[PDB]
Amino acid sequence: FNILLATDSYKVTHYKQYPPNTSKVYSYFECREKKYEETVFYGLQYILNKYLKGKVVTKEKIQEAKDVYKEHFQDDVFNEKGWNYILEKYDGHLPIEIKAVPEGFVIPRGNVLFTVENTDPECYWLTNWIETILVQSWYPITVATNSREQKKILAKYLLETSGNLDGLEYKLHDFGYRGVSSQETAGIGASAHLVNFKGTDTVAGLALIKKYYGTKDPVPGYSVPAAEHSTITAWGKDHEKDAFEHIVTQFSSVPVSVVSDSYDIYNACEKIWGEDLRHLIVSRSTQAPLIIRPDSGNPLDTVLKVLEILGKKFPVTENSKGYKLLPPYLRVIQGDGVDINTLQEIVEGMKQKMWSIENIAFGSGGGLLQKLTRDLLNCSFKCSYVVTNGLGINVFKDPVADPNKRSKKGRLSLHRTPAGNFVTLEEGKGDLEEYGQDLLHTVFKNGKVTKSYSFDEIRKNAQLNIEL
Amino acid sequence: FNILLATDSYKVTHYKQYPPNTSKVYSYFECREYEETVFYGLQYILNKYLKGKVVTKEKIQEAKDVYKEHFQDDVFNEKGWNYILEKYDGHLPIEIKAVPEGFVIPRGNVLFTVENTDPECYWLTNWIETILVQSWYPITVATNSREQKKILAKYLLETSGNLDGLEYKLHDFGYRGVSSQETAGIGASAHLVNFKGTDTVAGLALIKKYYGTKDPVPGYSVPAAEHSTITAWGKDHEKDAFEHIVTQFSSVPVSVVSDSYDIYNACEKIWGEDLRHLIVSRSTQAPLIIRPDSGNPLDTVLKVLEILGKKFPVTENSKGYKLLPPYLRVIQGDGVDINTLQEIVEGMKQKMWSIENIAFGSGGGLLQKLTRDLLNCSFKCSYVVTNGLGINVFKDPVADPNKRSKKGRLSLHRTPAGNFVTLEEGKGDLEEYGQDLLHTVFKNGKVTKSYSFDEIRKNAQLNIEL
Ligand SMILES: COc1ccc(CN(CC[C@@]2(C(C)C)CCOC(C)(C)C2)C(=O)c2ccco2)cc1
Ligand SMILES: COc1ccc(CN(CC[C@@]2(C(C)C)CCOC(C)(C)C2)C(=O)c2ccco2)cc1
Ligand SMILES: NC(=O)c1cccnc1
Ligand SMILES: NC(=O)c1cccnc1
Ligand SMILES: [Cl-]
Ligand SMILES: [Cl-]
Ligand SMILES: [Cl-]
Repeated sequence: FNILLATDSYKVTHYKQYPPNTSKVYSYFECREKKYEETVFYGLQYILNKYLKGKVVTKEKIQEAKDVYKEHFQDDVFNEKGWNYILEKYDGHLPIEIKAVPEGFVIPRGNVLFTVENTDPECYWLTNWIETILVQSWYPITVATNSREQKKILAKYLLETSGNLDGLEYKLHDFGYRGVSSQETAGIGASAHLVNFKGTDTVAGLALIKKYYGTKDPVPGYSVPAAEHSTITAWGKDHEKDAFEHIVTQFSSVPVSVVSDSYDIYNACEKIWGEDLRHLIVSRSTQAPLIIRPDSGNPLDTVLKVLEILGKKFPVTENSKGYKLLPPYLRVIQGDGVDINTLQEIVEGMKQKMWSIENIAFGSGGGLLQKLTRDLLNCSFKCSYVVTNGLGINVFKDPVADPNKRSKKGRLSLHRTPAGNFVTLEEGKGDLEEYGQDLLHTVFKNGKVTKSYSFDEIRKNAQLNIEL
Repeated sequence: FNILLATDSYKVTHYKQYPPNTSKVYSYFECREYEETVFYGLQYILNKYLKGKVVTKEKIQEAKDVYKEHFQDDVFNEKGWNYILEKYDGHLPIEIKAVPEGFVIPRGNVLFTVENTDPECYWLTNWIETILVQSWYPITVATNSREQKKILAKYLLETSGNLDGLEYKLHDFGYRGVSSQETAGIGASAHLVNFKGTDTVAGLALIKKYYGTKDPVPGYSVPAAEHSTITAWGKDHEKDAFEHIVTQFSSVPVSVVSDSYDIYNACEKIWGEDLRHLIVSRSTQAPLIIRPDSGNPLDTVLKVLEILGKKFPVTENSKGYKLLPPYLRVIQGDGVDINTLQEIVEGMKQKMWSIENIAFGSGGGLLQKLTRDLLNCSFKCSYVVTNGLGINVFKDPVADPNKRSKKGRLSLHRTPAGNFVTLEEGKGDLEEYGQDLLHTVFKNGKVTKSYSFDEIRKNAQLNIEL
């Protein structure tokens, strides 16, 4: 990886555009106000460690960048002297200070999350060079936030239909490995989901957490044996029952998920599980349920009909809240068409039909890890303060046609209000000490990571109020 | 990277689930029934992740240790992975056949097939589904970028009478707006199949390493301002910022974001009056490109053109459309996706503005606002051999006929009328439809056929270009 080639092309030309005698450029990241009222701050530590810390500049990396940019711009605009200064003066360590809110912190929209400034006047251009790399923090923030918003929905309906939150942390499983844009995205997004939940098939998340964050536990996430269409259909259309019997016999003493919609989900539930193989299900341990997996049709209609079928073939109980409960050897996972909108529709539809949320778990792939943009929380990096000719200037944009794109002015700090909420103070007003100490911590300075969070601390920070 | 840790967790358990006496699992990828897709990106995945010695003793032990904790159970196929290590020096006993990269193929056609070449590794075909299915992303970026090229080509031809500058009309602004550094490189490279303009530098190194071009680089950019380089001058000094930037870049094209405070003021009073002398003096090879970046994308473009048309000498081209002087152009780089791009060029045509006047920048719309569901990219088992007998295999869910999968051994053919057909159930072997367009690209740990980026661009050309 070469940080000289890890920026938007136009940033190569910016050192020539700032006012002459600029010694400081100070910038900040926020999830701008435009429901998603609060965001989980997660993922900066990965970026600091993988891309920004240590000797990130070499003679070879400067020459490679110079040669690429000569052809890319058909011109010599690359700041070879600027990058040589960092190599010679700081042994290729970035003279940058980053201050950040602690990872896992849940912060309302429109608040400073991190700030970036140069620590050497010669490197005024370096602050916004690394905008592109740092702004990619939008992705883990947005995955972690969207995953937590789904946990809030599941927690509300599980508490209402069961009276407790038992099994909440296994109710939204990451199915998204095949449905993301790259191996690197898979690791980052799966790790962001595991801030809120413990169930993942995106194995890439485990190694990222272990290398960059750390857990007391051997692994941060768990899975179970499960079928796919290929392991059912390989037996032939007329032998679906033989596939089912083989798979539940192979996994007789652990939980096993079996996709049941290869030909006819309703037939599979009522005739194959419900009659032909019923003797192999009712014998199973509470620690080894069969989880029936529909994977096609209208998500709500399919879940309700599957539960109606299973409710007639298996002994249903009524829990202490008056909701119906399958026997403990039998559960359902809906792994198709799940996003934050359909998840809400399904748990509401189950509640209206008196089915406990105890009965169901969700799998989400594209909806969880891919169907998200930087526009969802309006993640944005802007210059708010410069020093030119030794004089500090509060700087901002304020486009006439979009007040939502107005940026904050001057040196920023994050504070608790007297009522215990968050406020971002602008124009250096944090210095007045009317709001106590700045909640941002220096996490990066002059090529070193200076403060860091375990994955266990991030999980505690990101807990729901209902969990607390 | 450890390929034993690069699958969906459940695939770790599938070797126990296949019918006993299964010697072959044969699987295919299609974009299930955006009427045609650009096949691009498989060669990246083959080289980066699948080729050479991908299994070691250390990688087997590491997978075993992770899976023991992940499943709280010993289900990992240590024996199967150790067999590949000892028998084949850790080279995957897999054969992949693929349509050539850059080929534009209608929906619902086989694009590549995967099968095991050793009966012991029946389980390996679908192990690598997860890695291979990520080809959805470069296919979808390349396809969506090409569909935007079709819209731009149509309106440029109608309003100008030619396609000059088409290849610079959709610029990649997406580096900050994608999920990772790796996604940036793959997505940017997929866009460059169709266009030559990118700020996503990561695409250049990917193309050089995995595909190659005759030209030094596949993609180009221009000096351009950002809000930081304008706003740093202070609110009262926007004119000083513009003057400094166009003077620093007097001899090359320069893009200047003009909406920091008031885009309409900047166009009419700063560019249009105060600094007009620095603009009308510029070369045809060194235009000012004014960049709005806020408000309604269509309304803002139309009002910016109306303003510039009243301050600068406009001509009428041979098609009757209004053309700014050659030293002055516009780039709309905010809120651009395939839907709004169409709205903007249609709105310009109705107001008699040539598409010659404008280029588009697209970030999230181009590289991030896409899913595997857009072209229904999907990998399914179509054929197995069990007890030495070949069986046609498929799914056909009662509640969704759109998820019905193809049966048996597949081949891709030209029809008599020059279209495409996928033959099922091994009917390619009858040879009624000429040569299979699938070629072996990977066999037993070796990439057997490669394409240059130059070949891929040729294959993905528009009809209007031909
Ligand atoms: C990938 O497929 C999945 C994933 C998660 C679930 C939810 N699970 C399994 C939970 C456990 C882990 C290892 C996933 C943890 C708690 O107790 C156990 C039952 C012993 C195992 C369920 O039992 C379930 C499904 C629907 C409602 O409840 C079901 C299927
Ligand atoms: C990133 O900002 C951009 C990118 C591309 C454009 C389009 N360009 C510049 C094209 C060239 C660049 C991309 C190397 C190639 C052709 O010849 C030149 C005019 C000399 C230069 C334009 O001139 C333009 C904008 C709107 C309509 O036309 C404009 C702004
Ligand atoms: N474990 C599963 O059922 C699963 C995993 C990934 C994608 N689809 C389903
Ligand atoms: N060159 C540009 O104007 C640009 C690049 C990346 C993102 N936004 C704008
Ligand atoms: Cl599946
Ligand atoms: Cl080895
Ligand atoms: Cl910008």
